[PDB]
Amino acid sequence: DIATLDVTQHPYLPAYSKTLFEAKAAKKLTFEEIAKKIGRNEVATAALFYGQAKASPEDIKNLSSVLGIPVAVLESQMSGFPDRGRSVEMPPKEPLIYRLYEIVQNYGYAYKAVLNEKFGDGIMSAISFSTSVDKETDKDGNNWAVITLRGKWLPYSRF
Amino acid sequence: DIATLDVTQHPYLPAYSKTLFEAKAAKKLTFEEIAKKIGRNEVATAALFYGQAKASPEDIKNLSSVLGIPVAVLESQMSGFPDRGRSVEMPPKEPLIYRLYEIVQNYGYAYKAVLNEKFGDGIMSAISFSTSVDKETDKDGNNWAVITLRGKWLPYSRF
Amino acid sequence: DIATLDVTQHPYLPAYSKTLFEAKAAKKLTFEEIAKKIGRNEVATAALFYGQAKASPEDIKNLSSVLGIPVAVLESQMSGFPDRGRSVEMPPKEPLIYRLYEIVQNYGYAYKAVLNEKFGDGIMSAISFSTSVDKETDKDGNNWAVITLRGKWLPYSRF
Amino acid sequence: DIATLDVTQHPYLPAYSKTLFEAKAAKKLTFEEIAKKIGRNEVATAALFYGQAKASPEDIKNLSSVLGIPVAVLESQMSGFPDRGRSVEMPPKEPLIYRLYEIVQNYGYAYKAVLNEKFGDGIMSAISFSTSVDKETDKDGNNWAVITLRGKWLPYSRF
Amino acid sequence: DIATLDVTQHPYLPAYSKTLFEAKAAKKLTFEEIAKKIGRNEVATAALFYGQAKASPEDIKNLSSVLGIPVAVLESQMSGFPDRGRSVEMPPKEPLIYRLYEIVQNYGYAYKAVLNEKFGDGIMSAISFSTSVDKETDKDGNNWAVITLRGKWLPYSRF
Amino acid sequence: ADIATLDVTQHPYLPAYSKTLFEAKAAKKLTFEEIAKKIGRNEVATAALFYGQAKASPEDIKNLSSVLGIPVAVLESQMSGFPDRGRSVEMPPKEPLIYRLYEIVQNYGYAYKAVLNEKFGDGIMSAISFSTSVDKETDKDGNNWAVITLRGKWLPYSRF
Amino acid sequence: DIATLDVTQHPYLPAYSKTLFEAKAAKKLTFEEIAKKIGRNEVATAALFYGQAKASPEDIKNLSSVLGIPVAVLESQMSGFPDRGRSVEMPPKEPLIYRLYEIVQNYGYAYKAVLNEKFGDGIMSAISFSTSVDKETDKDGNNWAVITLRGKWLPYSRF
Amino acid sequence: ADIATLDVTQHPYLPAYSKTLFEAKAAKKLTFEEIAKKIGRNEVATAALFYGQAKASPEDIKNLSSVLGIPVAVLESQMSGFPDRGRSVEMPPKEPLIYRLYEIVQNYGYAYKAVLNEKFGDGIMSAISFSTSVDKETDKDGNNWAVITLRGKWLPYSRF
Amino acid sequence: DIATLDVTQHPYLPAYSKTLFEAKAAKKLTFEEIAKKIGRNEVATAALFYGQAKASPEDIKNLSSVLGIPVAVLESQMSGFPDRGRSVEMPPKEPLIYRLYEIVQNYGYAYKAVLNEKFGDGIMSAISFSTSVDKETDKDGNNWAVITLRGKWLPYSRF
Amino acid sequence: DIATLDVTQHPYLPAYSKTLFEAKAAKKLTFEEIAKKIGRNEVATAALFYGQAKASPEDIKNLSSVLGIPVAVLESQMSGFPDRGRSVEMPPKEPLIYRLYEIVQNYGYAYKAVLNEKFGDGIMSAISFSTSVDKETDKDGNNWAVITLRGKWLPYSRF
Repeated sequence: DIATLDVTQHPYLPAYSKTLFEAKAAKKLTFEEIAKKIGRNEVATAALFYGQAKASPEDIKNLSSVLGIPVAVLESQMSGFPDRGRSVEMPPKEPLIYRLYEIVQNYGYAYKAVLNEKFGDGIMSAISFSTSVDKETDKDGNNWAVITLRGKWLPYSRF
Repeated sequence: DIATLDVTQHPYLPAYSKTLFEAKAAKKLTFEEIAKKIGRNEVATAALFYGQAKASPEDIKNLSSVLGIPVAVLESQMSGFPDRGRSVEMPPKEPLIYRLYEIVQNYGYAYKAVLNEKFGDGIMSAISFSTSVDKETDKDGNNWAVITLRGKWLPYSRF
Repeated sequence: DIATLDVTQHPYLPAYSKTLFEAKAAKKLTFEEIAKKIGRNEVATAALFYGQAKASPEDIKNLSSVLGIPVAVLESQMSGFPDRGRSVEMPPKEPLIYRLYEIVQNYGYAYKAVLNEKFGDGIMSAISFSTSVDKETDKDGNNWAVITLRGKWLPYSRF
Repeated sequence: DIATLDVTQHPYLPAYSKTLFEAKAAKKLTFEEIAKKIGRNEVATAALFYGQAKASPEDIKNLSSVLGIPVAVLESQMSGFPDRGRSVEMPPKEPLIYRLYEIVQNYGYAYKAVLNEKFGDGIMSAISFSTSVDKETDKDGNNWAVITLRGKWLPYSRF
Repeated sequence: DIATLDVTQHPYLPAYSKTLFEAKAAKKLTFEEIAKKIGRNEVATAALFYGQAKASPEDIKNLSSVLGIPVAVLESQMSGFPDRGRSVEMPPKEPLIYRLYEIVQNYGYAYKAVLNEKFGDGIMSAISFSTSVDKETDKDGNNWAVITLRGKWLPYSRF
Repeated sequence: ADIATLDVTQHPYLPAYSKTLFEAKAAKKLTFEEIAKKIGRNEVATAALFYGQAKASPEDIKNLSSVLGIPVAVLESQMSGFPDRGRSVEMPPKEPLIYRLYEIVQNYGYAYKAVLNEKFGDGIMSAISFSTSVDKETDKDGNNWAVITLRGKWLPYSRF
Repeated sequence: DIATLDVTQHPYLPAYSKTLFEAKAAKKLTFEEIAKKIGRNEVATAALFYGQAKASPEDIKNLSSVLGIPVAVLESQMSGFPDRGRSVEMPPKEPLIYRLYEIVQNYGYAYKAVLNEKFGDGIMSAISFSTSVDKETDKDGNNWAVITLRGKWLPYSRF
Repeated sequence: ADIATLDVTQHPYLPAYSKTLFEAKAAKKLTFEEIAKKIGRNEVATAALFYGQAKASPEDIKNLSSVLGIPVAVLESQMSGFPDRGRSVEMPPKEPLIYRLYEIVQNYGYAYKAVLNEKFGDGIMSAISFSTSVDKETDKDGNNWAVITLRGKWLPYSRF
Repeated sequence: DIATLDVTQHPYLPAYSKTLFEAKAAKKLTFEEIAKKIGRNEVATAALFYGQAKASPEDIKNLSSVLGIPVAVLESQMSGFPDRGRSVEMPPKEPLIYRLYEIVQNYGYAYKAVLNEKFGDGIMSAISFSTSVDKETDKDGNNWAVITLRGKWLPYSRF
Repeated sequence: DIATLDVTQHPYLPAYSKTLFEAKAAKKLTFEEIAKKIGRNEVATAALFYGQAKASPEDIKNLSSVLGIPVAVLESQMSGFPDRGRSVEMPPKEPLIYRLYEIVQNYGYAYKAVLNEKFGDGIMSAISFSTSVDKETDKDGNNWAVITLRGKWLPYSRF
């Protein structure tokens, strides 16, 4: 049971999102398999499919191969640079993504306070950054999602 | 350099937020020490101070002792249940917090797709949930903040 | 008189909402009947028609046969995972749905207080959850609608 | 462990909300107890404390005696007619109340379709209406909250 | 000079609004004439054309006859239940409609206060309701529009 | 017995005189019917004035002082100047009764426009050169209905 | 350099806007020449092109003649009544238009106070109204744009 | 005799000096016409200043002190610095008179742009290098009309 | 690696935006080369491509020639006056642009104070205005982007 | 003529903004002077007064001295970390600040294009960043405001 895309309900994504997701659906591939094939993490590979990351030339050749899309089709639809941020309309209505938003809402200042006392005045980068999703089962049989955010600490300049 | 609160700029927190923070600032206490005193994680303790968590009866006694605030004051001001979600006006303006929001915006559907392929149709709980902040220094000497989200997977029911 | 869908006035539903509802109108089926044939409740069945639930493999088969739609059409249209939340533009403008919104608005803190006193600090899940609609005619011949919401109580973690 | 109010974080409730809850907190009363004394349902009683219902003359004498508030103070503050709808800032930020909102959002059209097929063109009233909260414990020791909405069906007129 | 519709500028109406309005234009009919033929009031009839009312089986027949649209086209386009509320983007931009909104704004609490003193705690229904438009010409020769709203008084239940 | 009141803790951004007028209304247990009869303005208009949405004439000020027991100099100062209408209802209206009127506008707006366009041409019904009232109707069955009448001057668009 | 319209960038204008503007572009006509031909001011004439005015039967004939569009085609597209207010998305993003909005913002209460002192309690009509644009060139040869607003004074009724 | 006044209970986020000026304006029964003539600015401009929407020159401060009877030292400390324009009107305007001006921008905006574009080219009419006035005409049928004139400097977009 | 446009994700640009970018993409041209060819600044050139500047008759000729587009296509698509301001939905969601908005957010009043103290009461024009982007490489080999805003000082008039 | 603050019109600044600005007005200090005393630029120094920067310990001693405020008052009011982003309500209403917002709107995608072609996929940092304001005079005697943004280029990571 694999993630698919229906652009009837999901506007403003790049044309290649449809192209990639349609080939993904035809071949019944998971993002884990595609990720492995392109040498990028699962989340980043899915982010790429939603228009939220940039395909290197190697990614383009690797996707063409595993998805069965001719390279020239990807080179022309996946050219230039990502125009990030249109995939999620805020505030999020999708329940799973809403919970992530809720976490920011209820822990924002808590995270800021802790980060500030650990690092000082600055931010955790969302650019010089990686993230991953893991699945875990505990001893009682409960399942847990573990999302890790790892971003570079950037102090505010002094000028 | 410790985290503090000025309610002139930060409205709609509980009255206890000012009472707790004023006392944190006057004792020059870090959230690390307060968290260790109360047996709760740093983020959670910070969250409590911003009105975003509930103090147990033991938390009240322990906060009273380390902050030098009489127990009867905390009991009255920290009674009832938290009314979460007013501390961050959306979209966030504060840069640090904004970066976390941007993460949800740019990765939301990537996260969903990966989580759906690993767990099926459902959510990661923001309720049955924990989070932590850690610091990593890499071999190159640069600092990284690592924020971990860990929430129970809930499938949608069939009914 | 049965419920139908006109996508001219109702955007951002999946393509399959159109496919399903046109077959429903063509056969003159009610949701009560469709529901008995898939093994899901009336409300859930209608939520699935509006893109707000996921069809199991058996749902797709049983829908295929009650609606007269080729199994392969529903398998490509109803693949992957729902992207819930787009079917109602908030605040709701349709009067009936608006009343449910108004109830949230006028009772939401009341519910919270009562739930908090009965269960503690937590939520009633909307994921591990079910709902029904029933009709009652009272002693005096007046009709009432009865919506039941049944959600799992989730306490906040201590961490 | 009872519900309390801190108007610092919860603006635009009537003055009597503060008077009622301060007495409630001082006497350590539950809404269950207060409701029993005034002969009203628990939810309706809590609604009344948030300025979302009107107290009859008997409700005022009874609230006055159970809460130990001089009856003439309540008479001056609880006069007139409620000005409902200000207690919940939309969309709701408090997580418990948000889930009720998300329900409306994900089930709105579903409820409308089922209700239309059972009653015709009209609404479930939110005025000629009652509601309740019950606790169920299923055979596996898991708690569920059950919220019942019961509103009069009103058909649209023909004119 | 009769009312027309151009969907180029008015989105989110049902497909049927175009069909009715095109036939209305083809036969140069006024809403007065159509209303008389279907036995409904002018305002109701116009609302119907904008997707804001339900056509009874008799209305569908009479509409077909007076507009020259085959009864089968109308039955298929006008099936199901109205999804009211999308015709006017709020706040209204069309000046005539804006003035109605300015009245609600400037008189809303006035109407409530006077309604409340006359009827008690409740609402005037917009469901169990009728409305008309009349033209008065005074003795100085000035024309006045008179809009009447007639709604059933509904008191809040005691529960 | 049961009269309209104002609690400014829940209702911000009204003129200071709204509080003053409404507190004297409450003390004296007056209805808007009675106050209207004293000042010579209709019930709805009177209530509107109290919510900051109308301008008291010099006679209004004297008559409100009299009927309300407020010294004239106090109304004179508090009710000087010109109303700044539009702040009493935060849009969209949250109060159910008021929301119902907004719902009417929402669901009948274009129907009204179409009917008024066919009877009067291109223009508007004025909300300025305008009156309104509330009546009660009890039908044969004993059911109670509220009847709100909107009476506004027809203004055609100019031609230039 | 004449004004033209590109509907790719400017949605929700009536279909006739395109029709008129395409002819305007084809014949290289200014709004001055068209205005002169129809016997209306330039601003009015442009307003009409943007769907914000109603053409009389003579306007239709004159437009037809000057633009080379058959009378019947224009009549079929320009009948009924204007549905004003959709051409400018608020707040305006186009800089020229934004400056007029800023004028309203920074002079609104000023204008109201001066109008109130001159005329009393009321409004300047935007309906019984006309407007023009003129060009002045001063001593140093700078151009100034003069916009004149002339609207009927309407006092609030006493009722 | 019926003069504009201000009640800050209902009108937030104006500078402290708005209340100072308007309270003195009310105490002396001054019109903006009279204040404006005393300070040598336009009536509109003078009202805009009272709403915190303009800057008083040092001469303005002296002349306001004198005509309003407020000590010069008070006005200097309150009226110091630079205006922070644009807080006086919550958008969209709910005040009806102000709303009509907003509806004019809405309904005429692209018309004004087209006509301006054809007369002047690619550019704006400034709202900074700008003046405005209010005048009253009375037509042959005794109807009154408000005439608002906006006069702004044309600025072409640069070529770079 | 050049900037391209995909209108699937970027609505409400003029028709010519697509025409110009498609040609830029097919010839693999940078904005620096196009800018050099038409004698305009790089930033100004890219702004023209997104519909935010006016092409002179020479620009239309030079663009047509360097891009390999029929001059008559550009003459007609690039007619009229720009309707600036639709290319960025506010608040910006694209991270790079968002940083510019955050700068305005965090330094706006600081800029205002410093500009006021150096020039008096007025604005920096965004109309008599130029801007540029430059790359700086420091001693440690870190790259910096330097954006210069150069606008005419316009004092407020005295009237 | 120096910049001052009136908190009556400017809410949500830290308490220290009032304290610093009032001292500034009492001493008739310009930001240029205060900046030179603390060893930061004018813009940074003004940002500090509006709550948008953090004072170092030397800044506090220097501010105290040039402004005449007891070091101890500044130490308690200026403790902790800035909570940036509240000083400007978006979109900006103040005309000067609005023009900067209008530049972001009209040049946002242009900057992004040119930045992308010069640096690749990334952002200009607003954290690792400085900015200045300069006054310039041209050949003709015209005054120009020059705002420089200098931010660190951050590429998106590959993960």
